[PDB]
Amino acid sequence: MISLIAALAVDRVIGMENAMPWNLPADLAWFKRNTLDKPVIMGRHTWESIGRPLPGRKNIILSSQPGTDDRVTWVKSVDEAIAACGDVPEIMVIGGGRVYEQFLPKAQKLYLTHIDAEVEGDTHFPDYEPDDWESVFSEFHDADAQNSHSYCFEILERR
Amino acid sequence: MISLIAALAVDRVIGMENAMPWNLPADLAWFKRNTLDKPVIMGRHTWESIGRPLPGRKNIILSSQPGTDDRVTWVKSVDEAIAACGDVPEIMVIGGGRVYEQFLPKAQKLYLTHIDAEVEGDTHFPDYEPDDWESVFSEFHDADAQNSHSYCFEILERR
Ligand SMILES: Nc1nc(=O)c2c([nH]1)NC[C@H](CCc1ccc(C(=O)N[C@@H](CCC(=O)O)C(=O)O)cc1)C2
Ligand SMILES: [Ca+2]
Ligand SMILES: [Cl-]
Ligand SMILES: [Cl-]
Repeated sequence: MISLIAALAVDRVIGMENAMPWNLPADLAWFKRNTLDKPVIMGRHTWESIGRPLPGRKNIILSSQPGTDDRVTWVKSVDEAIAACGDVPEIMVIGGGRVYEQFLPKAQKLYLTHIDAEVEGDTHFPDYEPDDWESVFSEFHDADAQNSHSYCFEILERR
Repeated sequence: MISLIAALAVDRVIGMENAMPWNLPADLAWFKRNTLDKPVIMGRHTWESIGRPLPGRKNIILSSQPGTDDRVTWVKSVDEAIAACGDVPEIMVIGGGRVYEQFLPKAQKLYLTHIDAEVEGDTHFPDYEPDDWESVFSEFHDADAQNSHSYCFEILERR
């Protein structure tokens, strides 16, 4: 099945012109825990942002342009991206906006990090219908010595 | 000689306990490049913020309470902290607020990172009369895909 994993600020802001104004090592630890050993599909902008390939995961870049790196798999279509994952139980889609939009309809589960930050965004997470999803796990945390803002983990399953 | 290194948001606000709302990896690289191979002195909250001994540096913690960990040197007073550094060219003071206050009088250099972020905070870096200090280096950088805000590195020398 396919899942989407994303961090959302208030109003579902997922991206800014520049780097997000928060420091959440615990959020990154949750993203790792939930994507390790799984294939991850991402757009080119998200890739360039990352820096390098995510260790221990098969990195798949969905883009219309030519691949610039031989350490990862470049695909031109959603179907292409999926086939490239092969036979696995779960496929994680990691953004950004456009990629999330394109895969939401096929998605069965959402792993979200709601962050308490009010920011002006460039891109937002597609709108999802709360009536259509079931919250199966939620966990609130306040900001602390290593995390700049308060955040909440949530996992939802399609009804 | 003694130097203090700090990251200041608008109005000289500095962290108190929770991590600051920004993400500036270029600033941590500057931090590292300037403290490596030198003794660093810090207070107890800074120490929780960091979360482990900084590698390649002699870690000195000034605090009135118990020395939890064995990997660093724990002192109860300024003089005690200084002594622990031994005979070296530069001692780096890394905060927090009170620690900065205690060492400023003795400081000969300041390494500051001015960040273009409006943050509500209780603490402020000690007021330094810019006239007793000579600004010897200043370099501005805009925010980008990896750094959430604009920042400006600056070195001041006490005259
Ligand atoms: N320039 C500057 N920026 C800051 O944010 C601070 C200061 N100074 N001085 C005080 C305090 C320091 C907090 C602080 C210091 C180091 C690391 C750290 O992880 N240091 C590594 C760098 C690792 C890296 O580049 O990720 C290091 O080895 O210095 C984190 C927090 C905060
Ligand atoms: Ca439930
Ligand atoms: Cl993208
Ligand atoms: Cl402190």
